[PDB]
Amino acid sequence: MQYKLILNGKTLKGETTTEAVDAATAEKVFKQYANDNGVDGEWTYDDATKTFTVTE
Repeated sequence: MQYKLILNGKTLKGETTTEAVDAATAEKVFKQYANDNGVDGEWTYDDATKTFTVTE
């Protein structure tokens, strides 16, 4: 499934996508990516457009 990520951090914003099977896998991928980008905040999920938003 095509999963989207919205980085809404005070010092890092943007949007990216990944081909992930399950929501858990998608969140794991984005979790590693975001955390490696230094963005660890609140994680919101929208099931309409398959989008995770990280609020920092």
